[PDB]
Amino acid sequence: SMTHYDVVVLGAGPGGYVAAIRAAQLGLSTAIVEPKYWGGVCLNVGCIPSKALLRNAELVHIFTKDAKAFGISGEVTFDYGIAYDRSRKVAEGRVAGVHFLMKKNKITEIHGYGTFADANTLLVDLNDGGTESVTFDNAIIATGSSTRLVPGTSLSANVVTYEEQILSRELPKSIIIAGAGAIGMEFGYVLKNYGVDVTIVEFLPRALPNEDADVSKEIEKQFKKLGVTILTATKVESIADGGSQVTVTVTKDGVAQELKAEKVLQAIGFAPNVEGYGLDKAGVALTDRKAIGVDDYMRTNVGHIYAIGDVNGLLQLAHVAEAQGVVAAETIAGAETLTLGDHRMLPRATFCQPNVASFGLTEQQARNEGYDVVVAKFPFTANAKAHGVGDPSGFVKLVADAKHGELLGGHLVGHDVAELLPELTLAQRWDLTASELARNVHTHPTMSEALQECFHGLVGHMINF
Amino acid sequence: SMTHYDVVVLGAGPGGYVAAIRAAQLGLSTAIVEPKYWGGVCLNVGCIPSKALLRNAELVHIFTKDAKAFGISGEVTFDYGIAYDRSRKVAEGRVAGVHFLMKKNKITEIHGYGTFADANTLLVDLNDGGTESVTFDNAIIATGSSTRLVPGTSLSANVVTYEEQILSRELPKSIIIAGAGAIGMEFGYVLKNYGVDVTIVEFLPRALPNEDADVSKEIEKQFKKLGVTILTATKVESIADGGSQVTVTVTKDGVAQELKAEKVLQAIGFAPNVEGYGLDKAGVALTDRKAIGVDDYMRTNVGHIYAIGDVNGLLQLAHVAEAQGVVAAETIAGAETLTLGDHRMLPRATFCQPNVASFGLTEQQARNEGYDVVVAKFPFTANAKAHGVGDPSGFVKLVADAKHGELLGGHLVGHDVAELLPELTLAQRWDLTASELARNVHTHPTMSEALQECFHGLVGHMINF
Ligand SMILES: Cc1cc2nc3c(=O)[nH]c(=O)nc-3n(C[C@H](O)[C@H](O)[C@H](O)COP(=O)(O)OP(=O)(O)OC[C@H]3O[C@@H](n4cnc5c(N)ncnc54)[C@H](O)[C@@H]3O)c2cc1C
Ligand SMILES: Cc1cc2nc3c(=O)[nH]c(=O)nc-3n(C[C@H](O)[C@H](O)[C@H](O)COP(=O)(O)OP(=O)(O)OC[C@H]3O[C@@H](n4cnc5c(N)ncnc54)[C@H](O)[C@@H]3O)c2cc1C
Ligand SMILES: COc1ccc(NC(=O)CN(C)S(=O)(=O)c2cc(Br)cnc2N)cc1
Ligand SMILES: COc1ccc(NC(=O)CN(C)S(=O)(=O)c2cc(Br)cnc2N)cc1
Repeated sequence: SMTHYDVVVLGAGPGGYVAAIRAAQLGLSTAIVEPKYWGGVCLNVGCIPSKALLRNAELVHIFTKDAKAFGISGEVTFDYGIAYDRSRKVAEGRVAGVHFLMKKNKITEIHGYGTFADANTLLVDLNDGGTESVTFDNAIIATGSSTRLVPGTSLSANVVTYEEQILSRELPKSIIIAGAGAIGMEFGYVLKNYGVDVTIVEFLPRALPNEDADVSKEIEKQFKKLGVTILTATKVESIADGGSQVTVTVTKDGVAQELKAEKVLQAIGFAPNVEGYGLDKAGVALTDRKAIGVDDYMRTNVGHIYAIGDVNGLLQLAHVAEAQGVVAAETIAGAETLTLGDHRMLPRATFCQPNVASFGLTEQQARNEGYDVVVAKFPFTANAKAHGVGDPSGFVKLVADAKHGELLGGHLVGHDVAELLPELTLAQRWDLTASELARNVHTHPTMSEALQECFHGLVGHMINF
Repeated sequence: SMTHYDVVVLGAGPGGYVAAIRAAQLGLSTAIVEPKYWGGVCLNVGCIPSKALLRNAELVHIFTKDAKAFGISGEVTFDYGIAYDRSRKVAEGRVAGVHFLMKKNKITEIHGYGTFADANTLLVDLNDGGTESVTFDNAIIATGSSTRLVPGTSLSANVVTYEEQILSRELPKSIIIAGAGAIGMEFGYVLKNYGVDVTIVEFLPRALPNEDADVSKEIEKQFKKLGVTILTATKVESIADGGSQVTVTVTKDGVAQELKAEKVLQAIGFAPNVEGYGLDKAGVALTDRKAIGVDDYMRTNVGHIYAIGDVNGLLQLAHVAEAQGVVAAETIAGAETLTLGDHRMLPRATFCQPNVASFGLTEQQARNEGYDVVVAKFPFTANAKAHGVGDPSGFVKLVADAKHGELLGGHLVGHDVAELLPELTLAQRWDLTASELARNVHTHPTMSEALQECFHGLVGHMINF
């Protein structure tokens, strides 16, 4: 078969399927090509099921640590197999949801793997073995990324990516997680709570090393108290799968040590999917770090080909991929659009308990860049609902420029603080300062009141602390 | 014993103690008079302990009724006695915090009950037995409110207000609650989850009658499945306490009906405390509904006397009282401030599960007032986080004026949606439109994403529904 579309989308993750919806809304005939995962990594083996598992693990944590406090009597047991099953039900529901949205928007689904032949044509190897050719006026590449392996190591039966681990109904006795980013922590949290022995190795001197140092310290303390072992400033040298166990050679301070465990999880980063589908034929240029290069409108060096989501390596998160997809489709149609701006300002979160949530500049980053830095910090031990909820740990930390009280960054750790970010990002985007923000009344009692107190701290004096 | 202060606050609830802090920060020498409740109703027997109890009740529901879904096994029971005990610790902890804040801000605590003798003099019956006269330049009345009883009814052994009820360690077999406001629904939710059979009697034809109609219906549906009986359009006309049971005569037109239970809770509302402390001798005028009259700066008819919090009847919530206290103290100091404005725009929430949270106008209010009304509604069944957490019910409903996309109201029901209001009220308070709100990128996966979907809905079309 041969057909022509205004827009063809490569990949059906949050980037692609949203970009496709948006193009269809703006009146463009749209097709979307995907061989495996509708809803991409996020809906099938990423954000969606993992958040279901973390919820289960939180309930375990609540019991095994706070049963006495909440007046719980009983020997209560938690089957991981049921946590697993529920994670699959939840993923399956949303994937079906994607299909509903494609149909609602009259978007043509093409089930196969797509490869550029020219800058205007796409060769698709269909899953049933056949072929079809799609010619397009515009293409939106949303092919995502794949796991980056520790150099010189490989995958095997007991050395896995997020993908094999998140799909395991059965659980290992012990695991070593390479990398202490968002995904490494979240997996560490779920597995430990469910009885697995967990060791996490990070090369940089901090867990969650992109976060504010005050946040890294807080989350490390919580994990050590949970019983997870975190090795920082430590380099994975080699990984040996001996069947009955995995042997991980590790160096710190010029001292090699061996760590053993049943399994090893590789979670040190994600490399953009860029090879094997004809970017060269299309004339699309890569960056130094082998991501697809793009301007502020997600346009590649080829005027009519766009690149959105993890494949551009700018900030590998689903909400980013969604927003870039919307940018790309509006630019194609000629519709009114706004670029995302500096991606450092975009919000980010980790969903273990305590939650981690942030946007913009850390305290130290702000000082290093020449700002007149003001900082306000409010511990959740001074918040009424945090005590009411049983988790007074953590804090809200804002950093601003003193001249006008403009927000440069927000850094939160505590119970479900991921939900508290939008007031901040809204303020940052539309130039609302601490002084305007301090005049927004917050409902009592919520965790959100800690935001109000920080706003006050920036302009002068906190009340409740 | 004589003494003098620039400002004397009467009452130490949220309104009083925050007013005193803000006054201290502004250089004014400050005293605060309170005989029983430091932190007032809110911290001692109101918001704070009740939120702890609701947390406990939430966990009861999950560990019993949702046990199988979460793979929870074993025989498990919850002791309400421990839920009570924890609520008391949480309360005393916050009450302690109030004393520290007084001490930090150099506020003089007067322990006793104050009565006005004139417009500039206050007589205090001290708890230690003595007395002392206090003279002042500015007074801030923050004397709170008291439960209003169903007309022609009486408190007794088995007919209580929130105060006796929340301080009970043991539970009754049955209870009838008069009033389907926030306090009634919250006691309804706690007690039902702990196995009490609960009946709620509301005179108006809806539960939570001040919310949007869609919200009232949804929460009624939720309470029904919980096993709470709600009787709407129903007038309580007599309560007879037989010692071993209580007889409630009820009228759902045009017929009388008898309801029986071990206890009855009166929760139909609150009347400002304006009697027995010399308001007449200071020349402080009362409104029609017997609240203390005030202007937009909380000034009474006596220029140097202010009334904040529940005593002015404007909106009986803790965050409102705090906010008014700041306005009062700031106006007194000759400091910059901003009046709260139309109190309908202030946020409010009910903290059962699912939460109810709202601000501004209901849809039908906006239509009646001649707005060109746009309404966008997003259900949480289409939200990833909601499924992952195990509570996909409820929705987010926004209403706006079609001219510029200005928000008029927001109305949320669902898991912990109280935390989602800040973005919305900041937008309304600074005239940010739906178009600008739609560009604020929300972290995935969060309940907060439901907001972003609604913003897009107000602008044109939603993506994920
Ligand atoms: C365990 C885990 C947890 C995560 N949790 C979160 C979280 O909580 N919050 C968050 O924001 N992010 C989270 N992420 C990240 C998130 O998964 C990604 O940001 C997101 O999936 C990116 O969307 P995408 O469309 O850009 O790429 P993808 O989601 O990977 O979708 C890309 C798709 O393109 C397809 N494709 C590739 N090549 C071709 C081709 N030649 N032809 C056709 N199709 C092709 C692939 O099959 C794939 O389905 C998590 C990731 C993992 C691994
Ligand atoms: C069960 C329950 C749950 C609630 N939950 C919430 C909630 O979740 N969120 C929310 O926002 N609100 C909630 N409220 C309402 C909230 O408690 C009140 O709005 C708030 O306490 C008002 O603060 P206030 O300072 O204005 O008055 P108060 O809190 O009542 O404090 C007033 C104080 O003044 C003192 N006083 C009175 N007369 C004198 C005098 N002559 N001399 C000296 N002192 C005097 C009293 O002793 C009292 O301590 C709840 C109320 C109840 C009953
Ligand atoms: C009426 O039928 C339906 C079926 C499905 C939907 N919508 C969805 O399922 C919705 N997404 C698929 S989603 O998984 O929740 C999601 C994914 C991402 Br990435 C961002 N936001 C959402 N809401 C709406 C309506
Ligand atoms: C150093 O010791 C402390 C500990 C805690 C505090 N602050 C508090 O306890 C704080 N309030 C008493 S509170 O109950 O939480 C509260 C009540 C109201 Br009304 C609004 N906001 C808050 N935070 C101060 C000092």
